[PDB]
Amino acid sequence: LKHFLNTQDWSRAELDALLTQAALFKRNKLGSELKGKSIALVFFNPSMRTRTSFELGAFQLGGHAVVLQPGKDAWPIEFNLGTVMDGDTEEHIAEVARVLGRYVDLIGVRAFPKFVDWSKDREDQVLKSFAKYSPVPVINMETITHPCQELAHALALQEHFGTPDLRGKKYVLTWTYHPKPLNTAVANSALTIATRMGMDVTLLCPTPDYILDERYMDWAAQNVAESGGSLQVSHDIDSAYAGADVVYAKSWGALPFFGNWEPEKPIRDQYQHFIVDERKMALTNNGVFSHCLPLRRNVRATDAVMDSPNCIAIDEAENRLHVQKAIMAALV
Amino acid sequence: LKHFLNTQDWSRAELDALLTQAALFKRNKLGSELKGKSIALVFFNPSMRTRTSFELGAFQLGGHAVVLQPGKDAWPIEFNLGTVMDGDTEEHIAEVARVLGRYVDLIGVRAFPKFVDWSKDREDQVLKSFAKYSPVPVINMETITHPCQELAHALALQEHFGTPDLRGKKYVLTWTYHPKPLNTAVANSALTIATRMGMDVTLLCPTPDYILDERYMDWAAQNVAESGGSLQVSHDIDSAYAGADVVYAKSWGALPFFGNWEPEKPIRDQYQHFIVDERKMALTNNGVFSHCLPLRRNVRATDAVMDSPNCIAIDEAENRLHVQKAIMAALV
Amino acid sequence: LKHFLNTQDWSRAELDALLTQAALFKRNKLGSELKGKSIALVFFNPSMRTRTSFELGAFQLGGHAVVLQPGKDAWPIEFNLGTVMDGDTEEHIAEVARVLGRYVDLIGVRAFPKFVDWSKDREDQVLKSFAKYSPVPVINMETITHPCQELAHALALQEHFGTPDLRGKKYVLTWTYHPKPLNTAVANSALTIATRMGMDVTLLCPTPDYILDERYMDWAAQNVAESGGSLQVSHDIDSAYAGADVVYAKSWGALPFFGNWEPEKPIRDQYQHFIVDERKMALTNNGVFSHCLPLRRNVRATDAVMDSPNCIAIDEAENRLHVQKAIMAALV
Ligand SMILES: CC(=O)N[C@@H](CCCNC(=O)CP(=O)(O)O)C(=O)O
Ligand SMILES: CC(=O)N[C@@H](CCCNC(=O)CP(=O)(O)O)C(=O)O
Ligand SMILES: CC(=O)N[C@@H](CCCNC(=O)CP(=O)(O)O)C(=O)O
Repeated sequence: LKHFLNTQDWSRAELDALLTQAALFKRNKLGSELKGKSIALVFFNPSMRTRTSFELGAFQLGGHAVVLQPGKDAWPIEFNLGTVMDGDTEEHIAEVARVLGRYVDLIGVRAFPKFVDWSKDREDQVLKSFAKYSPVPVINMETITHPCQELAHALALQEHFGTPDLRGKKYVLTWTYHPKPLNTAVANSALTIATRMGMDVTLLCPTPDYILDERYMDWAAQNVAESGGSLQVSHDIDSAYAGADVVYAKSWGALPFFGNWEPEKPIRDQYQHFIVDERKMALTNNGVFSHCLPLRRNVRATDAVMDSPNCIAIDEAENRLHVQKAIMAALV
Repeated sequence: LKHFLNTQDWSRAELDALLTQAALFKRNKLGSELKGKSIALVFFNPSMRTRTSFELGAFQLGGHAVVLQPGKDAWPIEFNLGTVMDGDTEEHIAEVARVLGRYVDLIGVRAFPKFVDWSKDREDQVLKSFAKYSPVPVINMETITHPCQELAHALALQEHFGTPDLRGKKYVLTWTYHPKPLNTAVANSALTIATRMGMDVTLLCPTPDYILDERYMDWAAQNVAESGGSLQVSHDIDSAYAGADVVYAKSWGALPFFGNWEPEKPIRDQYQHFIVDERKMALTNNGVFSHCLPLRRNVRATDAVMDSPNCIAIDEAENRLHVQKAIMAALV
Repeated sequence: LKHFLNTQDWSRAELDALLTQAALFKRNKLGSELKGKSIALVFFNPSMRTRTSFELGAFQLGGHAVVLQPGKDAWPIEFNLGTVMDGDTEEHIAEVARVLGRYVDLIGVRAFPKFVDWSKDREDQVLKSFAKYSPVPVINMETITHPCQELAHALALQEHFGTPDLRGKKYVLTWTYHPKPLNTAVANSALTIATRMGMDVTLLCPTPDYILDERYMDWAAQNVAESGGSLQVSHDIDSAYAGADVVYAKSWGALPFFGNWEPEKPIRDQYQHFIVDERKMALTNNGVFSHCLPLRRNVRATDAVMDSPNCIAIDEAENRLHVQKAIMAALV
């Protein structure tokens, strides 16, 4: 049984086929690939684009999406095995995934880490549990990685540059400020897809403490050897932006401080100048800027940058709809 | 780009066409005006009729409605420009409206005032923000006015009286009691549509403090000159009901007390006798009674009045479905 | 007007026809029995299977389900008549049921008791109110009984045993442990359907205090006389399980303690050995085990029992989808 948990799990040819099918769906949105079929969108966290894009995608392909929010409308779920369920959880993922598998043809799942034990979070327990117990294909709607975002992002870049081949492009994945620590998922995914596409990647962050988990630094290195790009880490803004073709921002809490954010607060606070602004973008090679959204204006990026014609965030968000339809069509 | 934010923005001919298309849809509910199309119903406040009627309306016309509740499932939204988004809001309406515009063909929005600063509330910021940034038509699902309710109400009256022409009808918009201050939206809308239809309107309220915002008193005066009706303010129940053909109730907090309800409480409390009862209705010319709902029984109106054959509240509620389908069909 | 509030309200022939139509729908899931029609699923409590199965069922038959949660998205509802609605409720069920009846073709309702006054809860006020005021058929999605679960359960048993006739089967309805008191609905329903099918039923519970309401003990006795089975009460585990063909578990709070759970806690706590385990199941005649779900593992039943091939809980859950489609098709 094939799932869509991470692009890293798929061959380059399969990924290229997904991207191409996404372009096709963008030209002909209505279809019958999911006629009479359904998908359960299980949300453990908030969402606007993902929920809307998946729900509409199913509809446009003749299918139906059932939106579930455990703890809100559905029952809270337990993921640990062999435990005595006398706590807050009502049922085990084993029964939930099996039951859903008797109803729907696909299951999507969104579950951000709890930001208390990166050791536990990095295990991707929720997503892995669904993939293990479900009799139907499972789709990552974002946990510790965000593969659907990766493809939407990649398609947006290919469209912007007018070609599927992005080799030779300088790509800057930049950390950005926020008072609270956020999920590294999007950052981990960008690093993964940028290198899998063979671009020259630079991970720009305030200090070595903000470097991404080794799992993703390794996927990147492996992808660079495979695609012909390159990986690099930097803590110097100007040399990072200089001549860049793409600038992708995202805010995340330093991994080494998971479960102890009190001391890392004064650290990130001295780096709010990492905000993407005109001065920085002016240093690029007329580079494009994008963000996964939601984006806090004048925090992650200034109003001026968001409204400039070089911002393709809206295009990337639109593409979530098209690439996800390709994913659902491939798995069904 | 044409939106449906207020009936006052549309010509009389366009409104008549909407009402007529609504009557047509009431006779043939299934259609294909929205085949393959979608609408995002963004709710910032509770709703039963609006959500249900819009969702079903889209379905019956071959479309699909995506129900969103910022702060509940979707991310909280920021509407002020140039602000540093380091508060509770996650994204700006600029990105939300643009993103949604890449997914759906229409956007509906519901957002009641906060009852703290009528000066701010009366600006209709949320609705105006959507209308400004959205690339697709926007529909008011109730903010400070309730245009969809206006049409459902107008159609119900036309059906009850057996004619599209309501000139010559005595219409009583009456304030009613409630311990807490409520939105004037429905009252503002009734005053607007009753006068646009050319009826003889009387705004019955406890004191001058309960008079509606000047914006709507002005729309009314302008509508009276245009339609041939008349506007009048009264604080005397008996002379108001006498010979009335229509009695429409609604409870609202006095505008002059927005942000300071402590002192206006003892004021409204001495007027709970404004409740619509049999004694009052008996004074009318076998007049019909209606309310937008939800309605608190034996508070806004007595059980006897709600169950009498002259109560057309259920018919008006049904019409929300039909007039909204006409609105969606016209904007698409 | 015919509703589906309890199987006890339907003749045996009608129930057999429902079960048969459910089997047909299980073989051909797509149909047009609800083409262009809709159902309002009103949830006053959490749900995963019911919401998902009803929503998908409507879709597969060409219809559309509108999911409503009073107090969450829809307005809170009042069920008492003649009261002065100046409390938490916004509208009366009279208007809600009538309005919904102008929109949808069917109404489903879920509302668990409040566990404070079994005398009040046992009146099934919510369900009865909907059935009284609604102009369209009403479906019990679980209140104090769970008729949709009854049919899913019955179909699962008929499929397991390879025959529609279950007479001669030893059926054990067993109480199971949980720190908090739960609804007897599922237990009341199992007792009802097991006896209506003519099986030899044994209600196994810790003490006479855990015996089900007399209303259901009476339905059972009446059903036994009609179907040829038998009813029995027991507080001895071993003699209950011995030679049993079916074991159905469920946890519920002792009725005599509604509104005073402090003293009944130490009582149930000495009976957590009622948990369904291998030792108990080994005593049966290779009996099948099932539960309505959600199920707390290693509390209601052990991991080993849930994962054994004799557990048909997943099949029963799947059947909720099929029997409900038969119910909707029959009522429409
Ligand atoms: C603040 C916050 O927690 N943000 C998330 C955004 C995830 C990417 N964004 C999306 O997938 C779009 P939508 O479906 O609308 O959420 C994060 O940091 O991972
Ligand atoms: C108490 C309260 O806040 N009431 C609202 C009702 C609005 C009119 N009613 C509707 O649009 C119907 P539905 O979609 O079910 O809300 C108000 O006073 O403006
Ligand atoms: C713990 C709890 O309160 N449980 C409920 C389960 C009802 C049966 N179960 C269902 O109908 C399945 P779903 O639609 O997913 O809830 C009870 O005890 O009655």
